[PDB]
Amino acid sequence: SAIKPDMKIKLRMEGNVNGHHFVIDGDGTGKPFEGKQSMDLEVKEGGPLPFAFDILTTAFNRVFAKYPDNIQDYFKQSFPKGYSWERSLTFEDGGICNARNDITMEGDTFYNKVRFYGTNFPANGPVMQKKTLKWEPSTEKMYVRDGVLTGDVETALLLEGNAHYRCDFRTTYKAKEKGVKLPGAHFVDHCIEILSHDKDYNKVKLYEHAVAHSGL
Repeated sequence: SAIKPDMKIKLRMEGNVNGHHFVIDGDGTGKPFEGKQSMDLEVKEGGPLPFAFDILTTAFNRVFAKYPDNIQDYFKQSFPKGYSWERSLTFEDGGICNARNDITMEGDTFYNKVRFYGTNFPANGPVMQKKTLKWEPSTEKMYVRDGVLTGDVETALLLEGNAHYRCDFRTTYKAKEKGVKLPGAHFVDHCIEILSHDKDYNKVKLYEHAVAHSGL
């Protein structure tokens, strides 16, 4: 199998949020068949970021999701050539982001070319004031829309003060190889965590656990 039980992760994100430019590198490992990954992230340009690091973290690969035999694993079947995704994030106070990842594999390593653009965040809102604590665990609803594998999440960031900040996002996923069969509709349960950080989140250790299921 192109995909090993233990794989490395290399990533560079470039982007702009409310006009603030940044570049962030990532280097990690994961267990594709266990649905688990961690990575060290380092801000290389634009630090200290003037917005909540949390809005970025889902953009830092559904190959790291535990799929049962009874669901088609579109992501593992996309390798070795790889796949891309495009995501829209809509926040309840009008903030909007668009992100993309082009994912390839070179030997034991997944390479990730990540772009993240955000705009229309209110200056006084929890993103630009850095009031976020974490994403809540979520369920991604996977289905096919207009011939394209689509995943929808309705979720929230926990804020300081027992308040939540709602976000909906929609991801479209496309294998590079023509002919990779679309899966049936299913769920992917996710939990993403910042395990550690430095003062201004110039350095972050990020973890994700994801499991695909049919709801039973």
